Amino acid sequence: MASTRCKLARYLEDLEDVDLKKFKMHLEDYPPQKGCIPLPRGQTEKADHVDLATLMIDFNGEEKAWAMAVWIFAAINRRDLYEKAKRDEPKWGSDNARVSNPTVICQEDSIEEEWMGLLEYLSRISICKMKKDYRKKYRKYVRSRFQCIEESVSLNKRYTRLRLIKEHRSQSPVSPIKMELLFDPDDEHSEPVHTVVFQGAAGIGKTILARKMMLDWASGTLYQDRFDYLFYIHCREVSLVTQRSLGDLIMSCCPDPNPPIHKIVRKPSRILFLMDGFDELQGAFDEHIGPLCTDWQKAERGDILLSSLIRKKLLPEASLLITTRPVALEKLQHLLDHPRHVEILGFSEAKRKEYFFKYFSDE
Amino acid sequence: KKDYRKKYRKYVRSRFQCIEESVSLNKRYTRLRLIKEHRSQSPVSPIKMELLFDPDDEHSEPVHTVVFQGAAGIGKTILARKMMLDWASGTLYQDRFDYLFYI
Amino acid sequence: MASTRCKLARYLEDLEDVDLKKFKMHLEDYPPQKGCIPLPRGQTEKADHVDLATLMIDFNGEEKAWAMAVWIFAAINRRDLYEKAKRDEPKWGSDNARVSNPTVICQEDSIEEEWMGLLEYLSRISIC
Amino acid sequence: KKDYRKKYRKYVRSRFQCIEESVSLNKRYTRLRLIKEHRSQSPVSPIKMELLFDPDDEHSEPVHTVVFQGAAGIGKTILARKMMLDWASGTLYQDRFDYLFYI
Ligand SMILES: CC(C)(O)c1coc(S(=O)(=O)NC(=O)Nc2c3c(cc4c2CCC4)CCC3)c1
Ligand SMILES: CC(C)(O)c1coc(S(=O)(=O)NC(=O)Nc2c3c(cc4c2CCC4)CCC3)c1
Ligand SMILES: CC(C)(O)c1coc(S(=O)(=O)NC(=O)Nc2c3c(cc4c2CCC4)CCC3)c1
Ligand SMILES: Nc1ncnc2c1ncn2[C@@H]1O[C@H](COP(=O)(O)OP(=O)(O)O)[C@@H](O)[C@H]1O
Ligand SMILES: Nc1ncnc2c1ncn2[C@@H]1O[C@H](COP(=O)(O)OP(=O)(O)O)[C@@H](O)[C@H]1O
Ligand SMILES: Nc1ncnc2c1ncn2[C@@H]1O[C@H](COP(=O)(O)OP(=O)(O)O)[C@@H](O)[C@H]1O
Repeated sequence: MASTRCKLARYLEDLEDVDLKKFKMHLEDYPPQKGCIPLPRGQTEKADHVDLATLMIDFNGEEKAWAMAVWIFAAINRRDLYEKAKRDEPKWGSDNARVSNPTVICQEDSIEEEWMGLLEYLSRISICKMKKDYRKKYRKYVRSRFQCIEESVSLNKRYTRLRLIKEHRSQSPVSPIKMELLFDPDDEHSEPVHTVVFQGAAGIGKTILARKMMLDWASGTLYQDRFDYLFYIHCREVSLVTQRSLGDLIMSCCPDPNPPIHKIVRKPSRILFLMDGFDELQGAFDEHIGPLCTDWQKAERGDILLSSLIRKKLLPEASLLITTRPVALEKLQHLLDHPRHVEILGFSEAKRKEYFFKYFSDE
Repeated sequence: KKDYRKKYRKYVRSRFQCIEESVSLNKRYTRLRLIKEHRSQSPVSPIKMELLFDPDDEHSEPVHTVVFQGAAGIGKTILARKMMLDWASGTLYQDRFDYLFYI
Repeated sequence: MASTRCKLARYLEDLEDVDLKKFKMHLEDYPPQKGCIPLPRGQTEKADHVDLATLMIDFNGEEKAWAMAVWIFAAINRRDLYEKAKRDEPKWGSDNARVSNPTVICQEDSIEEEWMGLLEYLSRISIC
Repeated sequence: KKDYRKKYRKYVRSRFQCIEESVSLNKRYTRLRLIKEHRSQSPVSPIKMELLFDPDDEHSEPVHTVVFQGAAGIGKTILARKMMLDWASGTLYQDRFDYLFYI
């Protein structure tokens, strides 16, 4: 009963020659954002099976070495060894002494996929690092501000897959791109594109759509999970001469007593601002106002802050979504280039009845 | 996986015993006859418990429907309770199959 | 000037151990220039200086093996080795190899047939 | 494996001592003579403790039966208690063998 190094050596002894060569490449070339360290080519190539297991533990420690072995097994299509290592990770845990009262924890619950997953995050120091603290909080917070009055108590039940004919380039493919990859361009085309705009008549529901679009992705919900953050901002509160910074604008969404904005200032183009209603903007607004803004934290004028944000000169990679009234387009269209115009339409004949299916309680 | 398993198993297991005659069931097993209709247009293959759902070589991998024909009072109601009781502890039954639903 | 392998082996000896590790990594990761095939990781790491020079010649040929070394020396920043490789251009004759049955990439390959006898008669005049 | 081991060992160990003459047994060992009948149709191989069950080169790997012949009062009853007491602590005895059953 020694295992670990010996358990790993046993799987490695099951690799065919071709499999071993590839397993070793992967070790030597291990992808660099796991909290894992690749292994040197000399020692790796030279190592027999038991020595390779020892080398993996010496370089990365037990738990990471095991994770690396599992990933590589999948990668070289040895799914047998992938499933065997996955089922025999806390399998020596069953053959472990109770030691009477648990000094910290019994540790019996490690086979559970959620618990194994927790252990995988736990010792990551990179996946564990602060990723977890940044995620769950933001998600649940953005989620609980749109329900539970004691009519706005159910929203997804009131969905409809509202029409989304996205303006084909104004000088035939369908590509409705309603939710999945709506921001994404066609083949290449424009990878760093960030601006999308929705055109709909007054009262269509473009204000409703943003609340729904938030509510969808505010649980992951197979939405753009490859995108990290979304920022809802309706311009009812936003006004002129406010002289408030983006952080003040940001903290408006979630008033954190300890604003982590220094960590929100991370990975541009990984964060999306959902601006809502240009019509809501009340007051004068020069689309080409003289003074220019580039400072993120400076207390700047409300329209000026938007001016930089709309021009994206501040936060050059930040994505933007702007529900706009068609009549007010010429102001922003002259202001900003390459806008992903999206025409949104109301319910059809049958859909109108289907709305009453959502609404009414009796035939 | 652990939370999905142990619970379902013990639950499906404790609804068929411990009155204070239905207190022992596996003791009342018998390996009841199981001649599975050969295709209606010789191999034995009783397939009583192991791979009873499984076809022959390939044949039909995604097959899902099996039906038992027996006279009224044979014990087909009893068999399901036994077949549940068998696999409700793994018991070297189709452990390569995850869940069973008695109705 | 009979063997380029020996000259390549001497240059491998000149390489520092860190430079040799970089040289092995570069040989394994060699880019596709002049139809040159990169050495497999296991062979490069296990081979000593003499063996690696032989393996470089066996993999592509003496001329390509020397050319790969000159590029690798520049890549590993071994300027003295890179200058020496540019300074010395060995003759492409060949070193001693235990290829009694000749082998070529084509399926037909080569044999110990009449070709050998003809080559021997052509190169062997006085001894016999 | 751990739950099966320690328990069995200490248990088989504490039933042969500590009265308040049978209080020391290994001290009363002696390496008693063990001439194992050569096949009844010269090698020494006393095989007193190590590989006493083990055959010669191959010969009979799955052999299981060994029998001790001794006069009445020799100590064959004592030997089993000692042989248990030896291996009941591993004691570089047949640790490649898992369990022993005294009866
Ligand atoms: C094409 C053009 C210029 O006429 C146009 C495009 O969008 C607008 S708008 O003014 O901003 N939005 C609306 O008018 N919405 C609306 C409509 C009707 C009735 C009602 C509403 C709102 C509640 C009642 C009839 C059709 C449009 C105008
Ligand atoms: C072949 C055909 C059509 O006759 C047939 C096939 O299955 C049935 S059935 O009606 O549904 N089941 C029974 O009849 N079971 C039964 C039988 C006997 C006695 C008793 C019972 C139940 C308790 C007493 C004698 C043989 C059958 C009919
Ligand atoms: C060879 C044959 C047939 O005579 C034989 C082989 O073993 C036995 S036996 O009967 O079962 N065992 C004994 O007799 N033990 C014994 C002996 C002596 C004295 C005493 C004892 C027991 C205490 C006193 C003298 C020699 C033997 C008989
Ligand atoms: N998808 C939808 N399902 C049901 N009702 C909707 C939907 N979209 C909009 N509405 C209706 O529109 C009203 C709000 O419209 P709003 O979002 O303000 O349109 P706009 O933003 O174009 O003015 C709500 O009363 C709601 O009943
Ligand atoms: N394998 C069996 N062993 C003992 N008794 C059985 C067995 N199968 C059925 N029985 C008897 O049959 C009765 C229930 O039969 P049931 O399952 O209702 O048959 P069916 O479902 O064909 O009507 C029970 O009283 C039981 O005693
Ligand atoms: N190895 C030994 N050392 C000391 N005394 C022994 C030994 N073997 C047997 N005896 C003595 O023999 C007696 C028990 O003999 P027993 O094992 O019953 O022989 P058998 O089993 O042949 O009848 C004890 O009183 C003990 O003193």
